[PDB]
Amino acid sequence: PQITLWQRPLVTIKIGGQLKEALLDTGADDTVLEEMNLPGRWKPKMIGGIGGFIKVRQYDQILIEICGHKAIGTVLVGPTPVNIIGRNLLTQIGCTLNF
Amino acid sequence: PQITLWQRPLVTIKIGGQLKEALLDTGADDTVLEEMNLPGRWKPKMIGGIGGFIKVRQYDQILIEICGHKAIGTVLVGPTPVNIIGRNLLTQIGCTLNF
Ligand SMILES: COC(=O)N[C@H](C(=O)NCCC[C@@H]1CNCCO1)C(c1ccccc1)c1ccccc1
Ligand SMILES: [Cl-]
Ligand SMILES: [Cl-]
Ligand SMILES: [Cl-]
Repeated sequence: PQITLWQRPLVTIKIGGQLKEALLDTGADDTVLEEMNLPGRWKPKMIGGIGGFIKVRQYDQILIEICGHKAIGTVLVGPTPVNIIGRNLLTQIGCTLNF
Repeated sequence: PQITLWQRPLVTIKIGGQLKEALLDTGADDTVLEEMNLPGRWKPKMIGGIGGFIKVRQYDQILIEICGHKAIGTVLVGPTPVNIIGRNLLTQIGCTLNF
């Protein structure tokens, strides 16, 4: 699809048996989701943006479905104010910026 | 042009006659640049990021060129980790997300 930027680019995602709303974010290196349970081992990480840093749990090889496209990658879980789909998963669905 | 997301979508911008590097960020409602001098009056604005909120200076009707595309709009100045081109200016240059 072609997603305009007149509004925030929010999409429905499917992850760990849950349906969540998330923002397609080209400015984010990583995918960051609000607190939720995920399977497997995890490692702590600090991620920073505007306002400073937050502590998150890093889960690897997580299956996530975005607009019918199945993608696998690292998902960060923590106290983010908005669910973000970062470049690590956008590349997997073939997402590009065009102008 | 078409920009893939395997690397950060950093582009050259021109503002106040000077070249700077900025990130095309579909996850940002607004354009936020590192400390610099801009003409005229400014208004206060609070913007929220992954780590919390920051105070910035809002300047309106500012000429800014992005990849050679001329835009005139709102530019925020403050303590950002990187210069960010947000949706307010991405819409002016006809930028969309595609997959
Ligand atoms: C070590 O890598 C980083 O620290 N990466 C930062 C990152 O990906 N942060 C995740 C949230 C970004 C989202 C972006 N959209 C709004 C919600 O916040 C990243 C950064 C890039 C270039 C230079 C320094 C920083 C960035 C980018 C934008 C704003 C703030 C920070
Ligand atoms: Cl990944
Ligand atoms: Cl590709
Ligand atoms: Cl604007």
